[PDB]
Amino acid sequence: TTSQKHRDFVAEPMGEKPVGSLAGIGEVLGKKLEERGFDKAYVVLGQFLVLKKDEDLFREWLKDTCGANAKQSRDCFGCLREWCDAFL
Amino acid sequence: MTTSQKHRDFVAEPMGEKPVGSLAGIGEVLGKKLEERGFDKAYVVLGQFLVLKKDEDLFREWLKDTCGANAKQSRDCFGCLREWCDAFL
Repeated sequence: TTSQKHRDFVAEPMGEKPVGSLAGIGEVLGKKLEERGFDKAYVVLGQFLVLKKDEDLFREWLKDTCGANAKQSRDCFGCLREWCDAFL
Repeated sequence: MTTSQKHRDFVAEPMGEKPVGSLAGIGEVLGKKLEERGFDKAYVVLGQFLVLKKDEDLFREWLKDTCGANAKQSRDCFGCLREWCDAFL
């Protein structure tokens, strides 16, 4: 199942949307991603793509980088995978 | 239009699973070196461009360091990714 945040994100190009528009990325995670340079959603897309869309490696990277739990990293991965299927 | 037809073909549509050699500036020699470093599809090089926040200097130096691109090759690749993003990202 999906959140509305997910559906909103996968429905359109992300442009300069902030990192907090990604499903799973709330205020606390977003702050920590911004602190480490990932201020916009497309920067996280960048990492997803450098990692060749690998679910295990991306979700681990997200845990290591901002402390995302399993649900948060699942939600974020799925929203980027579905965005890519639609637009990349 | 002063871009390559190759640039124009890349920026005209989503890149999907296109190989790295579809990118402007990336001929067979650079493409092989990128592939050997794991950058086998154009979207992986897109990924690096985005992780570098689309910064021209950082991206072009990364390309130089990674596959030996000269100035013209790295400018062409950068420009093709920048215009693709403006169209589709």
